Order: sequence, then C-alpha cells, then structure tokens
Amino acid sequence: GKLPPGPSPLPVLGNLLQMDRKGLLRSFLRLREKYGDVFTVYLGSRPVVVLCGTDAIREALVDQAEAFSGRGKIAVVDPIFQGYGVIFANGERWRALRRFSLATMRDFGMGKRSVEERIQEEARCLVEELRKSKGALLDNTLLFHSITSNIICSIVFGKRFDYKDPVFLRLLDLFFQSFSLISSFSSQVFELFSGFLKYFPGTHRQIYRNLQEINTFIGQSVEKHRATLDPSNPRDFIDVYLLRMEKDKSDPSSEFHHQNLILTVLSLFFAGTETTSTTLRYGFLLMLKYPHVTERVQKEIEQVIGSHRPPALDDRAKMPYTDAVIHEIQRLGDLIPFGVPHTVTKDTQFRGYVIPKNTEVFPVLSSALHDPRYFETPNTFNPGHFLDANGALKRNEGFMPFSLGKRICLGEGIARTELFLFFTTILQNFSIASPVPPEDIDLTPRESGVGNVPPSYQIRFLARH
Ligand code: HEM
Ligand SMILES: OC[C@H]1O[C@@H](O[C@H]2[C@H](O)[C@@H](O)[C@H](OCCCCCC3CCCCC3)O[C@@H]2CO)[C@H](O)[C@@H](O)[C@@H]1O
Ligand SMILES: OC[C@H]1O[C@H](O[C@H]2[C@H](O)[C@@H](O)[C@H](OCCCCCC3CCCCC3)O[C@@H]2CO)[C@H](O)[C@@H](O)[C@@H]1O
Ligand SMILES: OC[C@H]1O[C@H](O[C@H]2[C@H](O)[C@@H](O)[C@H](OCCCCCC3CCCCC3)O[C@@H]2CO)[C@H](O)[C@@H](O)[C@@H]1O
Ligand SMILES: OC[C@H]1O[C@H](O[C@H]2[C@H](O)[C@@H](O)[C@H](OCCCCCC3CCCCC3)O[C@@H]2CO)[C@H](O)[C@@H](O)[C@@H]1O
Ligand SMILES: c1ccc(-c2ccc([C@@H](c3ccccc3)n3ccnc3)cc2)cc1
Ligand SMILES: c1ccc(-c2ccc([C@H](c3ccccc3)n3ccnc3)cc2)cc1
Ligand SMILES: c1ccc(-c2ccc([C@H](c3ccccc3)n3ccnc3)cc2)cc1
Repeated sequence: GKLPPGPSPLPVLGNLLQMDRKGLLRSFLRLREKYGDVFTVYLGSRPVVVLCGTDAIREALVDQAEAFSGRGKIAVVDPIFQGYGVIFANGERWRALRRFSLATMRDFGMGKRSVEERIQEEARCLVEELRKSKGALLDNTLLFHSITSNIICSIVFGKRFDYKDPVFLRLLDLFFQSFSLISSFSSQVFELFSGFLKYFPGTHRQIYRNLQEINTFIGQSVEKHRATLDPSNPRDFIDVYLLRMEKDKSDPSSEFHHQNLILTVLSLFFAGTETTSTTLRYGFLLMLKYPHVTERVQKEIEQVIGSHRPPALDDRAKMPYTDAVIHEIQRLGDLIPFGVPHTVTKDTQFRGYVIPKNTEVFPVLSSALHDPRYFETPNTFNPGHFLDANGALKRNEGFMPFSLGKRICLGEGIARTELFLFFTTILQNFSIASPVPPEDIDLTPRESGVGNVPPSYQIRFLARH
C-alpha cells in the first residue's frame, strides 16, 4: 500500500555526487541484496522505482504493459536542482518532434531499394576497405561507426559515401568525436542567467569547421536533387522532402522550424547508429576471446551461405548457431545496463506496493541479461543459452536487450539486420587476431558513461582464401 522499500533520501549532506558505475554497481548490488528485486531510491527528493531481474521486469513491462507504458523523465542529476524534471516550455515543439520522428521513420522503410540491399552493399564496401589494411592491427571504431552511418546517408542522399570522403569523415566527427568543455560551476550558472543553454560539446573552432563543410554539401545536394527531381520517381529522402514541400507556403520563421526539425531528427538517427556500432565492436572483442566459436560460425557460414555469394537476411533462419552467438553478444554486450526510464500511467499495484501515477521506473535490463534464474552461465559467453538439445534456436526469458512491452525499441529491426549482415559478411571474408591471447582478453567496459562501451582495442582482419 506504499512505495517499494528502500533507503531514505536523507541525510542531505550525504554526498549528492554519485558519479561512476564501478561504485554505482556496488551500491546497486547492496540495495538489491537488502531490499529485494523491487526497491525505491531517491534522486533528490524524487522517488524512483527500480526493477531487478527477469521476473519483476516482465511482470511490469509485459503483465501490466499499459500501466508501465509511460515515457521517462529527464531529471537534473547535479546537487543543485537535484531531481528536478526539465521539459520544453512549448508542448507543441515536443509533439511536432514525435510526429516528424515517426513520419521520417516510416519514410525510411519505403523506396524501391530495400534497406537489406543497402546494408549488403555497405558490407561489400567494408570488406574491400579492410583488405587494403593487409591485416595490420587497427582500431575498428571509425569503420564500425562508418558502416552504420552510411546506411542513413545512402537513404538520405541516394548513395553511400566512400570511407575517406572528407564530408563523410567530418560528419562522423560531428556526431561521434569527443570534445572537451571547460567551465566552472559559476560560469555555467552565469550562462543560464544570461538566457543561454549550451548542452552539446563543441566550441566555435572545434565544430564550425566540420559543420561548415557539411552544410555546404547538404545545400548543393539539395540543389542537384531539385534540378533533376522527378515527382513520379522520388530517388531518396531529399526528394521526399522536396515533394512534401510543394505548397509548404509558410513564413520564414515557420519554414525555419520545419527544416531545422528535420535536421534535428536526422541527427537523432545518426546518434542511434552508435548502439549498433558498439554492439559490433563488443561482438568482435568477444570473438577474439573465443577463436573456436568464431570458427564454428565461419563453418556455419560455409555450410549455409558458401563463399561465392554475400550473406542475406533470410540465411539467418538456417544459421541457429550464429544466431545464438549474436544473442550472446547483445546479452553480454549489455549496452544499456540500467534500462531506459519509464513512468506509470496511473497509481499502480505491483508486488504488494503502490507506485503513484507518474512515478519514474527503471527496468534494470542488465539484471535480466545476467539473470542466474534464466541463464545457466549468466557471466560467461554461452550460445547454449539459446539452443535446444538438437542445436536449434530457442528463446530465453532473460533476453531483452531492446527492452519489452509497449515502449520496446523502435529500431530493433534494423539493428538486428545490420548485426547479422555485418557480422556474417565480415567473418565470411576474414579471420581475426590480436596480440592479446584469448585467455587474456578483457571484456570490461570503459569506466565512463552511463552505458557499456568496450574500451579501444587492437584487432586485425586476415583476408581469407
Ligand atoms: C543494438 C542496438 C539497439 C539496442 C540494444 C537498443 C535498445 C533500446 C532500448 C533498451 C530502448 C528503451 C526501451 C524502453 O523504453 O523500455 C530503446 C528505445 C528506442 N530505440 Fe533503440 N536500441 C538499439 C537500436 C536502435 C536504433 C538503430 C534506433 C534508431 C533507428 C533506435 C531507436 C529507438 C527509439 C526511437 C526508442 C524509443 C521507443 C519508445 O519509447 O517507444 N534504437 N532502444
Ligand atoms: O537567399 C536564400 C538562399 O537560400 C539558400 O539555401 C536554400 C537551399 O538551396 C534550399 O535547398 C533550402 O531548402 C532545403 C534545405 C533545408 C533542409 C532540407 C533537408 C531535407 C532532408 C535532408 C537534410 C536537409 O532552402 C534554402 C533557402 O531557404 C540558397 O542556396 C541560395 O541560393 C539562396 O539565395
Ligand atoms: O540515504 C542514506 C545512505 O546514503 C548513502 O548510501 C547511498 C549511496 O551513497 C548512493 O551511491 C546510493 O545510490 C543509489 C542510487 C543509484 C543506484 C540505483 C539505481 C539508480 C538509477 C539507475 C538504476 C540504478 O544510494 C545509497 C542510499 O541512499 C550512505 O553510504 C549510507 O550509509 C546511508 O545510509
Ligand atoms: O504535449 C505536451 C506534453 O508535455 C509533457 O511532455 C514532456 C515530456 O515528458 C518531456 O520529456 C519533454 O522534455 C523536452 C525534451 C527534453 C529536454 C531536452 C533539453 C534538455 C537540456 C539540454 C537541451 C535539450 O517535454 C514535454 C513537454 O514539453 C507531458 O508529459 C505530455 O503528456 C504532453 O503531451
Ligand atoms: O502512432 C503513435 C506511436 O507512438 C509510439 O511511437 C513513439 C515512440 O514511443 C516515441 O519514443 C517517439 O519519440 C520520438 C522522440 C524520440 C526521443 C527524442 C529525445 C531523445 C533524448 C534527447 C531529447 C530528445 O515517437 C514515436 C512516434 O510518436 C508507439 O511506440 C508507436 O507504436 C505508435 O505508432
Ligand atoms: C536515483 C538516485 C541516483 C540516480 C543516479 C542517476 C545518475 C547517476 C550517474 C550515472 C553514472 C554511471 C552510470 C549511470 C548513471 N550519472 C550522472 C550523470 N549522468 C549519469 C547516478 C545515480 C538515479 C536515481
Ligand atoms: C545527413 C543528414 C543530416 C545531417 C545533419 C548534419 C548536421 C546537422 C546539425 C548538427 C549540428 C551539430 C551537431 C549535430 C547536428 N543540425 C542539427 C539540427 N540542425 C542542424 C543535422 C543533420 C548530416 C547528414
Ligand atoms: C528519430 C530517430 C531516432 C531517435 C532516437 C531515439 C533514441 C536514441 C537512443 C540513443 C541516443 C544516443 C546514442 C545512441 C542511441 N537510443 C538508445 C537505444 N535506442 C535508441 C537514438 C535515436 C529519435 C527520433
């Protein structure tokens, strides 16, 4: 009849500066061990419910799907205004964002050319590019960001970029390069007081460069498309925009808004490719640790796909072992350990407790991905987790990398497709190696960030013959 049990928000002088997973995990584990699978922790004076393990998470996201279908909130984590929710002042801006997001999402699933085909084309170009390395040790970060990003570029501009095209490299840099922001508590307060909120990284110097060349490219590309536009046959998304602009008679202010909102949406699409990239990077790090598994996968590729044709999405149905391996990669990859926050849409009764309407809830996906109740070896790579006695693919309750229920990842489809095609196409044409012996491969993620990302590592792709 009350909120789940948990620690008190007090004392206030109890260091409101929690900043690190190595210590947040320690705290998380302690709380779960003491209060159970469902507890409440406070962010400032804000109650946040935490769900642990496969059972609790599915009972909420699935069994009471509607109740737990509310969107999470963006809360201040700093000691000042700690816990306060932050929102856009104009509710319409938000609704417009959701609208364009969905519309654009629908448009990308259209066209004569399928996404699978573009991913195959990209996989082909990746193979060729890797060959040029003649097996030298390299950091696959740039190329893995490149292959997922190029799919969006292909869809938008009509064709992919060459990996070394300056515009493309500046684009990858704009979205994924880390930059340093220098400021004091006082200077940040002063900015807000002056009416400015600069949240994203990049000083004039840093970003003005990339951005300037990028805009020029977009400008002229929109120009070329317009000069050769065929209303009967839209080639790509730029055409779709030009056509869906016919009779868009609106003042400069409103025109600006429509245009910039599209760019903002495309930006989110680009950022989203990072989850797939990271999963691929984690996957290959894992393959380095298990050379024999990698070989089995290559063997299955040989049996089903052969070596005279590129892998196709429908080949996955006949490749249970590789499928199982990819599942393990996502499971152990554990990209979003804490899950994405939700809110209950009404006072909700859950396992004897009452979660007030609008309360934030975190389904800790990591605690499910490593659930000893459903995975025989929760902390060890094991394809058996998804295979029956006859080696056929089988599902596992603990597997929920894309989350579950009504808010399940809208991109799970394209992500799975890219994972499969990139993973199999690469291993079909290459074997991999590292100075670091298998038994010494460390799967520990970077200490920074909210998600799990493999730290930089060296790997070599040996062309097969
Ligand atoms: C291996 C890759 C990916 C993983 C593991 C993943 C994971 C997730 C997870 C766990 C959520 C939160 C679900 C919840 O609220 O409970 C989420 C949401 C979402 N993802 Fe992904 N994602 C991936 C790829 C993608 C891609 C490629 C896109 C974009 C095209 C994308 C778009 C979204 C969107 C729009 C949502 C919010 C959905 C909603 O609340 O209704 N994701 N994703
Ligand atoms: O004085 C106005 C100047 O406008 C420049 O930019 C044009 C561009 O040529 C024209 O393409 C643009 O509309 C399209 C760009 C807006 C974003 C469209 C998005 C579509 C999806 C992919 C990302 C871009 O409108 C701009 C004007 O509002 C023109 O280049 C100049 O020639 C013209 O003199
Ligand atoms: O509130 C009183 C307690 O404060 C400290 O414990 C804190 C820890 O310092 C603090 O690190 C911990 O943080 C818990 C919240 C973060 C982990 C739980 C979830 C947060 C949201 C994302 C998913 C995980 O909360 C504990 C309980 O509040 C002190 O260490 C305790 O001695 C004291 O009893
Ligand atoms: O249509 C108005 C909507 O208002 C609320 O939605 C919130 C959303 O829950 C809330 O997530 C959203 O936040 C705005 C986007 C997140 C902040 C982004 C900025 C954070 C600081 C750095 C710059 C970016 O604001 C919306 C209101 O403007 C209500 O919850 C919705 O039910 C209602 O539909
Ligand atoms: O037609 C209504 C649709 O509602 C949901 O789709 C939502 C998704 O639930 C919802 O996640 C999505 O949000 C679009 C904005 C994405 C987040 C943007 C923020 C990211 C973090 C920084 C601030 C901005 O908008 C979609 C389209 O409205 C349902 O999931 C869909 O099934 C349903 O078709
Ligand atoms: C209740 C109590 C505490 C928290 C909490 C929220 C965030 C963090 C902390 C964090 C650190 C590492 C992984 C995930 C989150 N953080 C700080 C800035 N951005 C993320 C630590 C704790 C959330 C709810
Ligand atoms: C293909 C399609 C779009 C883009 C693109 C390029 C730059 C931006 C640009 C941006 C600027 C800085 C960081 C991220 C994106 N933006 C965002 C909102 N309005 C402008 C957005 C999108 C790049 C390639
Ligand atoms: C339109 C298109 C895409 C999105 C979008 C929404 C959320 C994210 C968000 C994400 C945010 C930043 C980097 C990588 C991913 N995410 C995480 C898991 N699944 C998605 C990325 C993109 C929003 C609107």
